[PDB]
Amino acid sequence: SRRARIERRTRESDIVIELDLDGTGQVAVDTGVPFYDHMLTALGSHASFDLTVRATGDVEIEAHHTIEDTAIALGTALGQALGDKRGIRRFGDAFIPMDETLAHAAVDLSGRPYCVHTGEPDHLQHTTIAGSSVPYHTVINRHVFESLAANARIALHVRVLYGRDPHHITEAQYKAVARALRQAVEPDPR
Amino acid sequence: SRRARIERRTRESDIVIELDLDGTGQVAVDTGVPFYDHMLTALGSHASFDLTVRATGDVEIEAHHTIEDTAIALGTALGQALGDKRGIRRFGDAFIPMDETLAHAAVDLSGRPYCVHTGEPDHLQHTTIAGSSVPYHTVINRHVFESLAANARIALHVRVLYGRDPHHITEAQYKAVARALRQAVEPDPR
Amino acid sequence: SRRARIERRTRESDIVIELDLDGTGQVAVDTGVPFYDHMLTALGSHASFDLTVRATGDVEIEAHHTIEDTAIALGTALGQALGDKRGIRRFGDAFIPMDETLAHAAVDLSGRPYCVHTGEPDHLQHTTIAGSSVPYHTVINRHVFESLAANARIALHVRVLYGRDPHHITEAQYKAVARALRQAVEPDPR
Amino acid sequence: SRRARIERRTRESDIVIELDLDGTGQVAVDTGVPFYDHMLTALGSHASFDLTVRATGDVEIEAHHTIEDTAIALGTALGQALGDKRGIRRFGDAFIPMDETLAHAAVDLSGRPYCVHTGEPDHLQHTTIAGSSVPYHTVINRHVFESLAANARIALHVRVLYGRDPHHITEAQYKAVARALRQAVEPDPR
Amino acid sequence: SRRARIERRTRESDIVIELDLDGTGQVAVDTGVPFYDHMLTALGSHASFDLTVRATGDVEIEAHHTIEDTAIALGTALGQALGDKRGIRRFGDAFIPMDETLAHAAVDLSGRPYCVHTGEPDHLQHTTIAGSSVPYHTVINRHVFESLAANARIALHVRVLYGRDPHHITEAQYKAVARALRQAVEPDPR
Amino acid sequence: SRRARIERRTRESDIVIELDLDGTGQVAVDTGVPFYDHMLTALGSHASFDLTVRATGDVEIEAHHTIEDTAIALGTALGQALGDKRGIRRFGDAFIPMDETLAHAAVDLSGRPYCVHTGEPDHLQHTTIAGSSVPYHTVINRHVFESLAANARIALHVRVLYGRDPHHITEAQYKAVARALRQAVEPDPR
Ligand SMILES: C[C@H](N)c1ncnn1C
Ligand SMILES: C[C@H](N)c1ncnn1C
Ligand SMILES: C[C@H](N)c1ncnn1C
Ligand SMILES: C[C@H](N)c1ncnn1C
Ligand SMILES: C[C@H](N)c1ncnn1C
Ligand SMILES: C[C@H](N)c1ncnn1C
Ligand SMILES: [Cl-]
Ligand SMILES: [Cl-]
Ligand SMILES: [Cl-]
Ligand SMILES: [Cl-]
Ligand SMILES: [Cl-]
Ligand SMILES: [Cl-]
Ligand SMILES: [Cl-]
Ligand SMILES: [Cl-]
Ligand SMILES: [Mn+2]
Ligand SMILES: [Mn+2]
Ligand SMILES: [Mn+2]
Ligand SMILES: [Mn+2]
Ligand SMILES: [Mn+2]
Ligand SMILES: [Mn+2]
Ligand SMILES: [Mn+2]
Ligand SMILES: [Mn+2]
Ligand SMILES: [Mn+2]
Ligand SMILES: [Mn+2]
Ligand SMILES: [Mn+2]
Ligand SMILES: [Mn+2]
Repeated sequence: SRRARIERRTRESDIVIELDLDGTGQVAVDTGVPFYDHMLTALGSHASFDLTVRATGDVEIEAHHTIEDTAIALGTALGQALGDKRGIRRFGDAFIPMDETLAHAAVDLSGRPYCVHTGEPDHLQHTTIAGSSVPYHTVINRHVFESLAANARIALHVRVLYGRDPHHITEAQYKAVARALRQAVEPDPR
Repeated sequence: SRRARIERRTRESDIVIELDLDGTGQVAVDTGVPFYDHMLTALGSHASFDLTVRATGDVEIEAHHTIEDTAIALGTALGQALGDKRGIRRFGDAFIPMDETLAHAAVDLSGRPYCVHTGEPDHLQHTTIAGSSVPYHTVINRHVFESLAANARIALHVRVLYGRDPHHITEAQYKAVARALRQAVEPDPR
Repeated sequence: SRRARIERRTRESDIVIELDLDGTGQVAVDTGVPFYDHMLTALGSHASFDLTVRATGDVEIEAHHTIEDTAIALGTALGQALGDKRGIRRFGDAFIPMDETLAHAAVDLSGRPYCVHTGEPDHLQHTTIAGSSVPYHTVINRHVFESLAANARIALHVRVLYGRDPHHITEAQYKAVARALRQAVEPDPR
Repeated sequence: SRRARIERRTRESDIVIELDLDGTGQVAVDTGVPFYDHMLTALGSHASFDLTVRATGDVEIEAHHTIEDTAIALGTALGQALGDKRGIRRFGDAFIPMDETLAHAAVDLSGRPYCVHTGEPDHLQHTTIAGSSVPYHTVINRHVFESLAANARIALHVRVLYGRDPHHITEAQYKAVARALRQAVEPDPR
Repeated sequence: SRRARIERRTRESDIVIELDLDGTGQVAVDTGVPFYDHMLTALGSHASFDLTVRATGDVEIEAHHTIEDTAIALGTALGQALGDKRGIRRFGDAFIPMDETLAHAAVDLSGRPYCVHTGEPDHLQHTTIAGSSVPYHTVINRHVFESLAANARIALHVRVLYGRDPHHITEAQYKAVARALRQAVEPDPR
Repeated sequence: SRRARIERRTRESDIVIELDLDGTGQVAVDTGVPFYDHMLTALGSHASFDLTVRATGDVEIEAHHTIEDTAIALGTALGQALGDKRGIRRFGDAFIPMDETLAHAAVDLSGRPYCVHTGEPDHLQHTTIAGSSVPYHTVINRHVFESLAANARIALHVRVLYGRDPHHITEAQYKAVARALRQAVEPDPR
C-alpha cells in the first residue's frame, strides 16, 4: 500500500531502498559505514517502518558521498511511499531523552522541502565517531536531515535542547526524526 | 452534543459563531478581514471543528474591533461547547513547522483564563499583512490568543521558537493553537 | 498485571507503595507532608495510575528523609511494575501550562537511570511552601525527580520553560512527569 | 528545445508558465501583484528567457500565496526546461549595481536544491512596496529565491553587499539571479 | 601546444604530471590519498584540462609530503604549459556554490607567485576527512594553493565567503581555483 | 564606430581625449603626472580601448585639478562613444589580484551616474606616491572613479577586498574598472 523501492546509481555510489511506512520495525541496513547503519536502523525501527538499505560507494574518499546519496534515495522513497498523503496526521513531533542529551524533531508532510537544524554543540562540526571500519563525521548530521527533507519534500525541524556525548546527541536526533515521522504518517481517524 | 451558537452584538460589530467540537473541518469564515478569515479557517480546520464565523464591523477604523469581538465570541463558543469537560484529555500541545518557522501551543482546559505569548519577533509588533482588502496588523496576534483564552476560560501558551516570515509566523501559531485544542478536547479513553 | 507492592523501612522512615500502571486515578497518599501528598496525588492521578502511598518518618528533622525514601520506594515500584517493558510506547512527553507557568517532561523507559532537571528559577532553591503542618522545601523537587529516575531505572528530563509561582512551578513539573509516564507506559499497538 | 509549460492549480491560486531558456527577452508577466510582475519581467528579460507568466490568486489575503505558487511553478519550469543539463556552463554568477545598491548571485545547476540569502538589510523584513494595487512585502524576497531553487533543484546564492533603497535592493537581487542563470544555462563550447 | 610532462622525485615521493591546458576534462589522478585524488580530479575536470597525476610517497608518515610534492609538480606543469602567456585572458575568477558553502577564486597569470587564502573556518585547521585509506587534513588546503601558485608563478586568491561542511568547503575552493584558471588560460580574442 | 574626441579647456587645465571602445590597447597618456599616466595607461590597455590622453595644467598647485579635469573629459568621452548603448552586455565586473591586494569593480552602463567606492584602507587618504616628477595623492582615487562615473553617466562600484601596498591597491582598482568596462561595452550576441 505505502511501499516504494528506490534505486540510485551515481558516479560515487549505488543505493537500493525498500520502504513500507506500515511496517513493524523489520530493518536491514548495510552502507559500508557502520555508525550510519546504526543510525538508519534506529530511524527505521523507531518509525515502525519496514526498511531495507543496501549501499556501496567511494568510502576510500570518506563516508560523505555514500551517506548523502543514501539520505537522498531514502527521502525519495519516503516521498513516493506517502503518495497523495490523503487521510494522515501530517504533523508529528517527538522528544528523545538519551542519558544527558534531549533531542526533539517536528515534521509537516507539507510537500515543501525545508530543514531547520538547531542546538547541536559546535564541537560536532569537527567530531569523528570511529571504530574498526569507515568513520562517521558528525558534521554530516545536518546534511543527512537536509537531504532527507529535500527529497521527501517535507518540513523537518531537528533540535538538540542539550547534550554532551556525540553518539547520544546524534542517535537522539535520528530517533526523534523517526518517532516524529511515525506520528505524522499514521492514519488520522477524523 | 458539543455544539454552541454565539451571537455577539457590540457598538463596533456583529458576530455569529456556530461551533461543533466533534467536526470534520467543515469551516466557513467571513469577517471582512481576509487574512483573519484565513487564520480562523486554518484554526477550525486543523482543530477538526465544524465552525461557521460570520462577522461585520467598523473596518473603516481598522480590523481590531472586529478581530477582538470575533475572538471573544469564538472563545465563549469554545467555553459553552466544552460544557462540564467530563472525560476529556484536558491537556493538549502541538508543534507546527512552517518552512523556516517553528511554533508551539500548549493548552490546559482548566476553567481559569490565562495566556502566555512568547518568542514572536519584535518586528511583528508593527508588521502589516496587506492585500486588496482590509489589512491585518500582526500586533493583534497576542490580543486574539488572549481574547480566546479569557472567554473560553482555558490556559493557552503560544510560543514562536523561531521564524522570519510574518505570514509563516502567524499561521504557524494559529495552527499550533488549533492542533493543541484538538488533542485537549478529544475523549480520554481512561 | 502491571502491579507492584514495595515496602521500604529505613532508620529514618517506613514506606508502603501499591502501584497499578493500568489504573483509573484511584490515588491515596499520606506521607505526613501534606504538600508532598498533593504533588504525589497529582502524579498518580495525571498518570492514570492506581496508587497508594503510606509513609511515616522523622518529620521533626524536616520532610527530606521521608520525601526521598518515598520517591525511592515509588521509583522501585514503577521499575518492578514495568517488568520486561515488552510492547510499550517507551517514550513519552507532556507540556503542562499552569497559569503563568509552563513545564515539560520527557521520558525514555531505557533501563538506564538518568535525570536532567533544568529551567527552575533560582529562588526555588531556598523557597518554602508552608501551611499548618510539615513544610515543603522546593529545593527537594530535583531530588524527588532524581530518586524516582534512579530507582525506576528510566531517563527523566524535567524542564521549567518559565514560571513565577513556586506552587504552580512545582505542581506543573509533577503533572508533566505524570502525563509523560502515562504516554510512555501505554501499550504500543504496533 | 529547452521549453516547458507548467500549470499549477492550488486552493490559493492558478499559475500558467511558458519558458524558453534560449529566448531574446520576450517576457509577459501578470500575477495581480504589479511589483512582482516588474521583478519577474526583469528576471526573464535579464536572463534572455522567453517567458510568459499568468497567475491569479487570493490577493484579498495578500500577495504571499500567489507570489510563492508562481515562484514554485517558475522553478519547476526552469527544472523541466534544463532537462539532463548536458553540455552547459552549469556555474554562473553576476554583480548588479543599482545606484547605491550592489547585489550578487551565484548558481550551480547541481540538481540539489539549496538557497543561501545574505546581506539584505534588516528593515526589508517589515518593508512594504505599495502603489495603487496589491502591495509587495520585501520579506518575501528570500521566500521567492528559496521556492525557485527548491523546485528548479539548483544551488542559488543571493547576496546584498550593500544598499539602502528597498526597490533598488530587491530589483538588483532579481537581476543578479537572472544574469547568473543566463551564464549558467548557456552552452559550454568545451 | 600547451602541454607539459613533469617528473619530480624527492626523498619523500615520486610525481609524474602530464597536463594539456586545452583539454576536455580527461583526468586520471592516483596519489594514494583518495580525498586528494577527488580534489585534483575536480580541479582538472572543472578547468577543462587533460590531466594525469601519478604519485607515490611516505603516506605511512601522513599525506603532507605527497600532497605538497604533487602540488609543487602540478604548479611547475601549469607554469611550463602556459609558456610565454601570449594572447590569453590572463585574469580569471569563479564563484562555486556547494550547498551551504560559497567559495571564490581569482587568478592573475602575472609570473609573480602570490597566494592569499581567506575566510576558511578555524575548525578546518584541525579537521580530518577520513575513509578506509590515507586521511586528508584540511589544514593542508592553504599549503596546496600556496605550492601551486609558487611553482606556476601566478597570483592565486582563494576565498571562503561562508560554509559549514569541510568537504563542501574544500571541494568548493578546488573547483573555484579550477574555473578561475580555465577563464584565465583561454585565448583572448582581442 | 564607437569613437569620441573630447577637448576640455578650463582655467586650471587643457585636456584632449581620443577614445575607441573597440581597440587593441593602443594607449598613449601624458598628463604631467607620471603615476596617473601609468594608471590611465593600465585602464585603456586592460579595457582593450584605443586611447590617447594629452593633458596640461596647474601641477605647481598639485595634480588634483589636472587629474579631475582628465577624469571628467575621459568620462564624457566614454559617454559619447557608447552612444545609444544598443546591443551591449551593459553589466560588467572584474576581480584583479595584485600580489597581496584583491580589488573588484562592477559596472551598469545605466545612464544614471553613481559611484560607490569601498574597502580602501584609511592610510590611502593621506598616502603620497612620489618619484622624480609631480606626485600622486591616493586620496584622489575615489575622486577619479566619481568623476568618471558622473560624466560617462554609469553606475561604477569599486571595492578593495584587502591590500597593503598603496601602488598595488591603486593599480588593482584601475585595472578592475578597466576589465569591468571591457566586459560591459562588448556586443551582446543575444
Ligand atoms: C545501545 C544504544 N544504541 C546506545 N548507544 C549509545 N548509548 N547507548 C545506550
Ligand atoms: C498556502 C498556505 N496557507 C501558506 N501560507 C503561506 N505559506 N503557505 C504555504
Ligand atoms: C487546585 C490546584 N491544585 C491549584 N494549585 C495551585 N493553583 N491551583 C489551581
Ligand atoms: C526603471 C528601473 N526599474 C528602476 N527602478 C527603480 N529605479 N530604477 C531606475
Ligand atoms: C558528489 C560530490 N563530489 C559531492 N561531494 C560532497 N557533496 N557532494 C555533492
Ligand atoms: C609593473 C607593474 N605595474 C607593477 N606595479 C607595481 N607592482 N607591479 C608588478
Ligand atoms: Cl534503542
Ligand atoms: Cl494548511
Ligand atoms: Cl488538577
Ligand atoms: Cl520545547
Ligand atoms: Cl532594466
Ligand atoms: Cl565578493
Ligand atoms: Cl562535480
Ligand atoms: Cl599589467
Ligand atoms: Mn554533500
Ligand atoms: Mn548507539
Ligand atoms: Mn482591544
Ligand atoms: Mn497562508
Ligand atoms: Mn537526600
Ligand atoms: Mn495545588
Ligand atoms: Mn509560504
Ligand atoms: Mn524598478
Ligand atoms: Mn610542507
Ligand atoms: Mn565530493
Ligand atoms: Mn575636485
Ligand atoms: Mn605599477
